[PDB]
Amino acid sequence: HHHHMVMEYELRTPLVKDQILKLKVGDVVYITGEIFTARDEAHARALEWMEEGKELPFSFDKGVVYHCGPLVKKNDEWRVVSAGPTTSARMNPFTPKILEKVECMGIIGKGGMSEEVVEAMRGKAAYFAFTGGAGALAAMSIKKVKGVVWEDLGMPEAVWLLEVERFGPCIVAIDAHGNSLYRR
Repeated sequence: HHHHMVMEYELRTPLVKDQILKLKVGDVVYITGEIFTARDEAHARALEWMEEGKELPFSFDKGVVYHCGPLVKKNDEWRVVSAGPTTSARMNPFTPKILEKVECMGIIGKGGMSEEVVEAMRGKAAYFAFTGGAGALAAMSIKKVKGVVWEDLGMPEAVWLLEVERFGPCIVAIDAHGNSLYRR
């Protein structure tokens, strides 16, 4: 008699592990707090630094990474103009290693991730399928660019540190319990 309902969460960062574990595939999530962008080059450099024991200038632990190459303009401050998703599968080779040491984390992108990633997320992480449009209107939920690191990778590949309010919507598409909307 308990009907399945779609839950909506405004998840605050730094993430609370129990709130990640409560998520089910098909739930609606908005993010409020800090997120950072990273795609192919940043993940490659992160793995390189991690294996050499060099501290990263950001932290995956309790964080939300957005697979995104943003368009940013600089007036008095940096301003994000577009923040649309990139295809997450390109990050499949890097992501299990990154998940290894985190207590919990969240990942936003499009198209989903491999079964290796699904397994690596068990008990610790979720994947949020971005469903907030092309990226221009979504950028209006970004209130501040806190900073940028690894700018030498070029604007879309740099790691942008963003302060957001109700960034989304996203749909939980891989949970912390071995479920994936993308399976088969």
